Amino acid sequence: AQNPNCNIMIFHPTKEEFNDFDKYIAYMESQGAHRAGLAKIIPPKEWKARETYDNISEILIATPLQQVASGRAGVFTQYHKKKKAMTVGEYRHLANSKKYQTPPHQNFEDLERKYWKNRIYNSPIYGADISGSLFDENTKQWNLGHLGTIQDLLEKECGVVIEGVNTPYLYFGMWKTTFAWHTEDMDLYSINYLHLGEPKTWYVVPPEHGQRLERLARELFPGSSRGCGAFLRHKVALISPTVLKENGIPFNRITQEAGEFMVTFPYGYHAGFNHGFNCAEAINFATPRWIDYGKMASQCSCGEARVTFSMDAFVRILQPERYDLWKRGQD
Ligand SMILES: O=C(O)CNC(=O)C(=O)O
Ligand SMILES: [Mg+2]
Ligand code: NI
Ligand SMILES: [Zn+2]
Repeated sequence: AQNPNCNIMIFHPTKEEFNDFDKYIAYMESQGAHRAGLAKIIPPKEWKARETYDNISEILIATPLQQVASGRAGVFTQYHKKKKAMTVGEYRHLANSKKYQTPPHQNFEDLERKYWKNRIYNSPIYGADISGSLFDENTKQWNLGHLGTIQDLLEKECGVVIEGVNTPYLYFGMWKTTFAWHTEDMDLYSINYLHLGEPKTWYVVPPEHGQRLERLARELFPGSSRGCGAFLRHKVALISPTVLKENGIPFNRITQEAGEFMVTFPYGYHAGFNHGFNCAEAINFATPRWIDYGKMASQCSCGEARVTFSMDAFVRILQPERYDLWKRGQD
């Protein structure tokens, strides 16, 4: 069995290997990359996402989100308070302001220590989940707006034609902006490209050990767990690496820098934070190996999770027994 310790693997494809996206995902899995839940892919030196980032300031962040924490430094939830619209140029200036800027630090490890010590005492503002793309239309390799769609994959594997669409999302971050512990919708893969700016630190639990994280979360968030049998679908809970280690939960960590891709694998729980002003692009995708994870994905039916239109068909076809309850939680 390849990668039996479930280490995060880093790949350096050549320009020739960068042509066929599906083939390269299958290659990484042949080497055991999925066992970690997360892999890094460093593009060949010949590749670029677009020519420059000099002309992005007029993108609108319609609903910036202030991420307010509750709890203790290593075990907390966050809620998202909506703020007034602002442009990317306005948001960048805000991120660089004395109130929000990255503090002085020695290295990524010192910054990680400061994040976990101090995150709860501040409320950073995140431009998340903005439909759009920063890949040039002429970028033919690993262009996250030109991937094969999940509806086409389901149709190819299972023969059923379904409605829905699959488009990318932009994320504008600042110091301490935080992504809570989650797997993807329907336990899909994700791919994330860090277009510019400061790094993103990731934490990940191997898919084969995801239920260990779920059991700890039920212990640590006991009211939330009574409210919903899949409350991590709400994407609000944080647990630090120190708490994970104290409770014996297997995990790994890695820092993504600008110009790098990350892939999350089906049922790979992940969480993390941004180091300073940055912009990432991400999208969900599927492969044939995903189908069995999709069929077994947990679902929130309490009303909190609310998701896109396009997830309807996935539940309806893959999980018909669960469909009626889940759809009620969507309405
Ligand atoms: O970058 C973020 O805030 C969160 N991204 C992801 O969870 C992802 O790409 O799967
Ligand atoms: Mg612009
Ligand atoms: Ni994710
Ligand atoms: Zn729920």
